[PDB]
Amino acid sequence: PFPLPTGYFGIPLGLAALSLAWFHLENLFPAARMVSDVLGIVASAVWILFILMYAYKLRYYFEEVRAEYHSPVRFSFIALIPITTMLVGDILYRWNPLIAEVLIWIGTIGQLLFSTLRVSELWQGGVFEQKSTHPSFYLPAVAANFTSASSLALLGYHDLGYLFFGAGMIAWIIFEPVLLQHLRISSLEPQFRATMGIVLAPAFVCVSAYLSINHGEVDTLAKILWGYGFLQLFFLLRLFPWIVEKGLNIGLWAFSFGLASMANSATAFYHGNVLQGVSIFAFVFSNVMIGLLVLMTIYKLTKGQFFL
Amino acid sequence: PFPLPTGYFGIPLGLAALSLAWFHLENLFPAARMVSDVLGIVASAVWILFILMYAYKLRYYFEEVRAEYHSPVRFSFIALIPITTMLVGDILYRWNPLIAEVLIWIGTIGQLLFSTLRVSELWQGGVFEQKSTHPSFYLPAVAANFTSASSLALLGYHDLGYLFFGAGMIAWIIFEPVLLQHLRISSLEPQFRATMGIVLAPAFVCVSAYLSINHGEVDTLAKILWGYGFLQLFFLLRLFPWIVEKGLNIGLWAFSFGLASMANSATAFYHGNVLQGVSIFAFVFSNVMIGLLVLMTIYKLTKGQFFL
Amino acid sequence: PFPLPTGYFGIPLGLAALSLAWFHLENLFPAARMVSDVLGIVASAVWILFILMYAYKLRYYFEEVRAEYHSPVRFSFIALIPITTMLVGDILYRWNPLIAEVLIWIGTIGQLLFSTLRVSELWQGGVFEQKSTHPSFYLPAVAANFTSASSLALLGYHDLGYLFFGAGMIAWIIFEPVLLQHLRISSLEPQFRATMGIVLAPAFVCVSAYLSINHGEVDTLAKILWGYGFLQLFFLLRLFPWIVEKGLNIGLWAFSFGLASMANSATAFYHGNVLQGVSIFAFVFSNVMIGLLVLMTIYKLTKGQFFL
Ligand SMILES: CCCCCCCCO[C@@H]1O[C@H](CO)[C@@H](O)[C@H](O)[C@H]1O
Ligand SMILES: CCCCCCCCO[C@@H]1O[C@H](CO)[C@@H](O)[C@H](O)[C@H]1O
Ligand SMILES: CCCCCCCCO[C@@H]1O[C@H](CO)[C@@H](O)[C@H](O)[C@H]1O
Ligand SMILES: CCCCCCCCO[C@@H]1O[C@H](CO)[C@@H](O)[C@H](O)[C@H]1O
Ligand SMILES: CCCCCCCCO[C@@H]1O[C@H](CO)[C@@H](O)[C@H](O)[C@H]1O
Ligand SMILES: CCCCCCCCO[C@@H]1O[C@H](CO)[C@@H](O)[C@H](O)[C@H]1O
Ligand SMILES: CCCCCCCCO[C@@H]1O[C@H](CO)[C@@H](O)[C@H](O)[C@H]1O
Ligand SMILES: CCCCCCCCO[C@@H]1O[C@H](CO)[C@@H](O)[C@H](O)[C@H]1O
Ligand SMILES: CCCCCCCCO[C@@H]1O[C@H](CO)[C@@H](O)[C@H](O)[C@H]1O
Ligand SMILES: CCCCCCCCO[C@@H]1O[C@H](CO)[C@@H](O)[C@H](O)[C@H]1O
Ligand SMILES: CCCCCCCCO[C@@H]1O[C@H](CO)[C@@H](O)[C@H](O)[C@H]1O
Ligand SMILES: CCCCCCCCO[C@@H]1O[C@H](CO)[C@@H](O)[C@H](O)[C@H]1O
Ligand SMILES: CCCCCCCCO[C@@H]1O[C@H](CO)[C@@H](O)[C@H](O)[C@H]1O
Ligand SMILES: CCCCCCCCO[C@@H]1O[C@H](CO)[C@@H](O)[C@H](O)[C@H]1O
Ligand SMILES: CCCCCCCCO[C@@H]1O[C@H](CO)[C@@H](O)[C@H](O)[C@H]1O
Repeated sequence: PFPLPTGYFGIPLGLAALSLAWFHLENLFPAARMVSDVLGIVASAVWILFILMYAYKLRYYFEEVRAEYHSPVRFSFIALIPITTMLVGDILYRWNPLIAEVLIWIGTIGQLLFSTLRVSELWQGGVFEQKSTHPSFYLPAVAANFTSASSLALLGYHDLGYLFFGAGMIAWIIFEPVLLQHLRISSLEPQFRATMGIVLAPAFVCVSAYLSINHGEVDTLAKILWGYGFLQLFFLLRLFPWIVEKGLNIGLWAFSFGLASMANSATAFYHGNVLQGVSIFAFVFSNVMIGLLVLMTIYKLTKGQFFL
Repeated sequence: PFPLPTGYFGIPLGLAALSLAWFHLENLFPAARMVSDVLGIVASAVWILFILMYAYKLRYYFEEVRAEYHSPVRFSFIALIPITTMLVGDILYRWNPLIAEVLIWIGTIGQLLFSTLRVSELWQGGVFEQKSTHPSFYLPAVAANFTSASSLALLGYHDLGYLFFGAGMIAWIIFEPVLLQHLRISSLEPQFRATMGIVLAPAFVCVSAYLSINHGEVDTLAKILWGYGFLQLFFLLRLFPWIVEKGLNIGLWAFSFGLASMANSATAFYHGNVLQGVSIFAFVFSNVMIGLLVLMTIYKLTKGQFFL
Repeated sequence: PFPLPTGYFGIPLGLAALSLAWFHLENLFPAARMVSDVLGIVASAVWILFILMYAYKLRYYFEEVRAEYHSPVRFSFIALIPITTMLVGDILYRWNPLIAEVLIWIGTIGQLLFSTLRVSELWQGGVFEQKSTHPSFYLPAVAANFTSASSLALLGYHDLGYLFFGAGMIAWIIFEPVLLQHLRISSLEPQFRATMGIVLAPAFVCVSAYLSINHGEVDTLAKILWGYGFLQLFFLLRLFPWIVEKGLNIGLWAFSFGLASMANSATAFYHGNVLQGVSIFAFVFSNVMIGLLVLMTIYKLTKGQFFL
């Protein structure tokens, strides 16, 4: 027995998001559906396992959960649980809309309860410190709301989806200023540096959720978001040697949410005949990088250095 | 004699804004007009009294005014004066558009002169400190511009209204990042905590002003704003026991601007047949809470603990 | 011989931008074309000279360039080089679209390489300090992307232009919060104060680029941007005596980018019959102020206090 590190939920998260990206190509290229289904089954199976492991953690390692929850930094990774639950719901919708809808509402109520309890509590002061200003804060604050937005739109609740979308989008622009100033001043320690990959996520997760709610219309807002997303991509590419200066590690799955959302949004840009060449590049690049993450993970697994 | 605490202008402000919310229901439910007129007369009467008291303060307690004006924290409450003046103008428009227009321009020129003189002066450095980063800064920086926007639109100056709207909206997104980071790090002292209610205001005041200028069209922007507004509501509800930990007090009128603007925007969402159930909840909730503020205020009055 | 101070590129930048503003009036008032052509030739000639001087600096004063490049404050002025290159390209387009397109791509690739190398590197921490939070950061982070956006739109690449536009716009809203908080707390030393003029630029450069890409449609976004732009103008006017408290100097060309972009955007508001009176005021004001900058510069030149 061992307590599951909560950040491992980033693995089914990235795979699930990538399943959904391929799903959106089925009308252009039918074989995409099989790729999507395989990714989606693997993501769902991994999610089931990790949920069961986390249930074990809650039952037998509760003080570990309590400590992560109260931490002004580590609490954020708990948001991966409802986020992945919703994405698995979105996958399962293709086979069973009833079960999908249950997972989606569980994830939505869960994430909103979580942020309402913990994100707001930080405003009491004295616990969160300047050094707590980490990219992981995007998970409960931003990513969870975007995921609710897109999932609720899937279920047909577009106007409710826009409320969650707005919560996420404005929360993003309200947090990022202080994050980037912090990064400029304070060197993020190597042990946290893989989480720089989460910096890729906001614009791409945002535009993917937006396009899910607005019927795939590639409009001025969507183009604006893509532009900032690619700026951040270029910055993170330049920074990649620094990010991995102490070595390649499993934390690099942090990048997968943004990469998968880049792939998803690319399918919509392509459908809309906007920047098709860029879209092809983005889709291929993101799949190659996630493919590398999978290969590195299988490698770590086949040597027993996966989870503590 | 006593010098009027400037923050008391929040009382006619909240009542006036609530009058305007009910005014906007008259076409759906005719009895709303009487509720609106009663609220509007009470707000106007209280505003007259407080204006006269503040004129007395300027004449006989000028050094108190000077000190509040030069304070990098207390100056903000002075913006309540032109804000309330404009809202009373908006009320009076139903009876006398000429007098309304005079009040609206006085409030608009006044607030813009005030911010231009004092908000900009802060950029000289050395007076404002990190600890000065308070929710009250929204009043001169954000709320005053939104109120000009909506008031000018009432008078038919829609394009000028959009300029004030943009000034307010961008000023809001430019300030809030540093406010929330400050709240996270530094525990706001109990004596200032009721001003947390001002954190509710921006998104709702914003969308109410937007809907006033754009002919009540409930569009993507409006939905986005409502979503972030409700996020903040949920956060502030969770925080409410901490906000009042040292007891219930008259400062809780800080919440009334956001609550009244929630009510106002709800009437437009309802008219537009967008999220009608949420709109009903929002309208009823905000009225109940302001009703509680009024009851608590009458209580304080009937015991002589109103103004110093 | 002497090493050219890099900030002098602000002179052809302001003149070039002003040429483009007058160009956009030719369809309303034909004589505007001659004014535009004169400004454009002067800007281009000054740019050629300064480029040659900077090439000399790279060849014979390379360690000076290295030091400015690695500085977390001084690096930003290097972005003036590709920005001016693109604006000169935009001017030359009226005479030779081939040469214009070459300059535009050189400036675009150059600025994007520059930011990708240097703006991202700051996120490694430990070099940039709180005191490095200066208005000049807008140049590589914001202004360069807006200039690419408008230049690429000129060439017919509207969707690519929107990507650069979005990168600039979101980068602006992400930086400004921390800049204004810094200005509030820390008094910017007189030697840097003329750079306060760069604070005028973002909203106006933004709306000018937006109107260049969206076919001159003066819409809600454009009006919103103008409103915040004028707020900042009013603030900077009030601050002007403090800005120049140690005397008038050549650094005041910092204001010219925002002033010229105010003039440019005014032509589009006027064409669109939106706020025509404000547009006339803005156009005349900005030209008078740049005219004053030119007169003060000729004065300094005719006395040998231009460049070190
Ligand atoms: C899409 C986001 C995936 C995030 C995966 C990266 C984190 C996986 O591991 C996480 O790393 C941390 C830093 O050492 C710890 O603080 C966390 O509790 C942890 O589980
Ligand atoms: C995934 C869900 C994580 C839930 C962990 C909930 C932790 C709440 O734990 C809290 O710690 C408090 C001390 O501050 C005490 O009230 C109690 O120990 C408990 O309420
Ligand atoms: C992701 C699934 C939803 C998360 C449920 C977390 C429940 C948290 O538990 C709550 O924690 C509070 C502190 O913030 C404690 O003080 C409360 O007493 C407790 O009810
Ligand atoms: C960071 C926020 C950027 C917001 C951009 C909103 C741009 C809206 O601009 C509008 O976009 C709509 C769809 O493209 C249409 O009205 C028009 O094409 C355009 O007027
Ligand atoms: C990111 C979205 C990826 C979409 C993959 C598209 C790859 C197809 O490639 C394209 O096929 C077209 C017709 O089908 C050909 O006309 C084009 O020349 C070719 O580039
Ligand atoms: C809508 C905003 C209404 C604000 C009302 C709350 C403030 C009323 O009182 C205010 O409280 C302060 C804090 O103790 C003082 O600093 C102020 O000058 C004061 O008048
Ligand atoms: C509601 C209006 C409030 C107006 C108060 C104006 C206060 C200006 O007071 C200023 O204090 C300065 C010291 O800094 C001195 O110039 C003078 O005392 C005065 O100009
Ligand atoms: C709400 C009504 C409008 C407010 C008018 C306030 C007038 C402020 O008064 C001004 O204060 C300046 C400092 O910022 C002083 O230095 C000036 O000398 C003085 O004219
Ligand atoms: C924080 C800023 C959010 C800006 C959101 C702008 C969204 C505009 O998006 C557009 O909205 C318009 C009205 O809904 C219409 O063009 C379309 O429905 C949509 O394209
Ligand atoms: C926030 C705005 C509040 C609007 C109050 C509406 C309350 C009316 O209630 C509604 O009446 C409808 C017809 O009039 C009925 O058909 C609906 O079932 C009922 O909910
Ligand atoms: C539109 C922007 C024009 C900027 C021109 C102003 C700067 C010109 O000079 C600049 O001033 C600085 C401050 O002393 C130095 O740090 C720079 O390297 C310098 O060249
Ligand atoms: C306008 C273009 C400015 C280019 C200046 C490039 C400066 C790169 O200079 C770098 O300094 C490093 C020390 O940190 C060493 O690698 C080398 O000296 C060099 O690579
Ligand atoms: C404006 C014209 C484009 C600018 C080109 C600048 C080239 C910078 O030069 C680069 O600087 C890096 C540091 O950030 C060095 O470490 C690299 O080795 C070097 O290639
Ligand atoms: C800081 C960001 C402000 C974004 C404002 C977006 C406002 C879009 O609002 C929309 O604007 C479009 C053009 O005016 C049209 O759809 C409509 O007129 C309006 O619905
Ligand atoms: C900022 C853009 C400046 C545009 C300059 C316009 C100046 C023209 O001035 C205008 O001429 C009109 C007809 O041509 C007359 O009908 C108007 O009364 C007059 O104001």
